[PDB]
Amino acid sequence: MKIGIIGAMEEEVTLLRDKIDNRQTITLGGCEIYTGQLNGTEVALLKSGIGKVAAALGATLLLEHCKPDVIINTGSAGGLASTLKVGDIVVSDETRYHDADVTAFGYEYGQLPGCPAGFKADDKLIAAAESCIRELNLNAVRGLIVSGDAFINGSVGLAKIRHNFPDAVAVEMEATAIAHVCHNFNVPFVVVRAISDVADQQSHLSFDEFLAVAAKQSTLMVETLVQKLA
Amino acid sequence: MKIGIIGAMEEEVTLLRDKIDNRQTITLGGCEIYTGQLNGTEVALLKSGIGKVAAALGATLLLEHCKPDVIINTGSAGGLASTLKVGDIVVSDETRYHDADVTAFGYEYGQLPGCPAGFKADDKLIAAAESCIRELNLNAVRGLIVSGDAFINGSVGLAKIRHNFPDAVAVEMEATAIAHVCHNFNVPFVVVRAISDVADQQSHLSFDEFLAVAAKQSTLMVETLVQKLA
Ligand SMILES: CCCCSC[C@H]1CN(Cc2c[nH]c3c(N)ncnc23)C[C@@H]1O
Ligand SMILES: CCCCSC[C@H]1CN(Cc2c[nH]c3c(N)ncnc23)C[C@@H]1O
Repeated sequence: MKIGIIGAMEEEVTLLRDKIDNRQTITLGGCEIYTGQLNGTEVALLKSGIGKVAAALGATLLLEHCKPDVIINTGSAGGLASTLKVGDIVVSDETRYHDADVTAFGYEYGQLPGCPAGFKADDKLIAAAESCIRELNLNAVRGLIVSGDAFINGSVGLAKIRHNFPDAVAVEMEATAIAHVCHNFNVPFVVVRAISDVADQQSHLSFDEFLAVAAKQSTLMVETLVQKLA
Repeated sequence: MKIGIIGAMEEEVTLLRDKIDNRQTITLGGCEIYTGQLNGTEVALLKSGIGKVAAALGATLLLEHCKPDVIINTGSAGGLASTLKVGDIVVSDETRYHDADVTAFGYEYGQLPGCPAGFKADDKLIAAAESCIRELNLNAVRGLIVSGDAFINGSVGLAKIRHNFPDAVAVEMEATAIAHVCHNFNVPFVVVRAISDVADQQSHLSFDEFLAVAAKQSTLMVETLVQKLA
C-alpha cells in the first residue's frame, strides 16, 4: 500500500511533509517528491508546481518513479457552491477542464479529443473520504471540480464557468490534469481539497489570508484518509 | 546524438514513423513512442495526443524513457502572421501559453507562477531549421508561437490572442507544454510546424482540408533538420 499525494504549492505540502518519518527526497524535473512513512503508511508526496502542465509533469514523474497504488490531490480550491465557506472540504466525484474548447469538431465543451468529457474519481476513494469527513465532522461538498490555467476572481471568468458548468462545486488549476494522467495509467484518483476563497470577492486577497487554513484542513483530511486506506 | 520528435496526431507522425529503420514501438499512458534510425540517425518519435496535458505527459515519458538530446515539436498550426500561407513553415523563437491567467497575483498575462513568461527555443536548433528552410526554398516565419487548450476558429478566441499577443505568428495546442517540460529538464527545444489554417471562422474546414499538406511540409522539414543536426 503506497499512497501518492500531490499538491501544487509549498504551502499546501509543508504540513504533510513534516510528518513523514524516514523522509527521503527526490528533486527531479523541477518538482520534488518526499518518500517515507506517514503514521506507518508508505507515501509519496509530490510538490508539482502550479497549473496543468506542472501537475501533469509531476504526476507522470510520481507514477513512473514511485508506482503509487492511488493518488490523492490535496491543497486549496476556489469555492463555487453556495454552502461552502473558507476551510470547508471539497471532494471530486468528477473533474473537467473548464478552459478546453475543440467544439468546432463536435466535442463537448471541456472535452479534449481522445479523452472523456470528464474524468470519474474513484468510488472507493470517495467513500473513504466521506467517512473521514463524518469522523472529523467537517463541512464538505462532493461534486464536479473544474480545472484551468486561470486564477478565478469573479467577473466574466467566473460567469463563463458557471454557465458552462452549472454543477461545478469548486475551481482550481491542477486536479483535472492529474486525473487525465491517472486515467491514462488506470490509477485510482480522488481530489480532497479545502476552500481558500470563493473565486470572487477579491479571491486573491482571501487566498493570501486563508491558504494556511485551507492547507491545515486538507492536511487533516489527507492524514485521516491515508490512515483509513491502510 | 539522439533526436526526440513529438507530434500530437496520427496524421502528423505517420510519415516520419514509416521512415524509421529498426523500429520499436513502446505503448504507454495513451501515448506511443517509436524508436529507431531515420536515415542513420537515432530518433525517438512520440505521438502525444492533443492538448497541453497530453503533450506534457508524453514529453515527460519521452524524456524519461529515451533521454533524447534535443526535442523537435512537429505538426500543424493555425497561422497568424501576415506572410503565411497554408503549407508554410513556422519556427519558434519562443513559446507562451495564451490561456494562462494568474494576473491577479501580478504575473504577466500567459505566465504561470514559477515559470518565465515565455520559453526561449534553442538558438542552435533555430539556426539549423532556418538553414533547412533556405536549402529547401520554403516560405517560413520565425517568432512567437502560442499554445492553449482550444482550437481557434475566429470569434473571441482569435480576437483575444491578437489582442494579448500581437506578435504571435501561429497558434497551436501542445508546443508551450512541451517547452515547459523541456525547460524543467534543461533539454533544447524547437517547434517546426506547418500551417493548416489561419485560425478564423473557416479554420475547422481548412484544417480538415489541409492537415495532410501541413503534415507533409513539416515532415520534409523535420527529416531535413534531423540530418543537418546529425
Ligand atoms: C500566489 C501564487 C499564485 C497562486 S495560483 C493559485 C493556486 C491555488 N490553487 C487552487 C485555487 C484556489 N483558489 C482558486 C481560484 N480562485 N481559482 C483557481 N484556482 C484556485 C490553484 C493554484 O495552484
Ligand atoms: C481531432 C480533431 C481535433 C484537432 S484539434 C487541433 C490539433 C492540431 N494542432 C495544431 C493546430 C492547427 N490549427 C490550429 C488552430 N486553429 N488552433 C489551435 N491549434 C491548431 C493542435 C491540435 O493537436
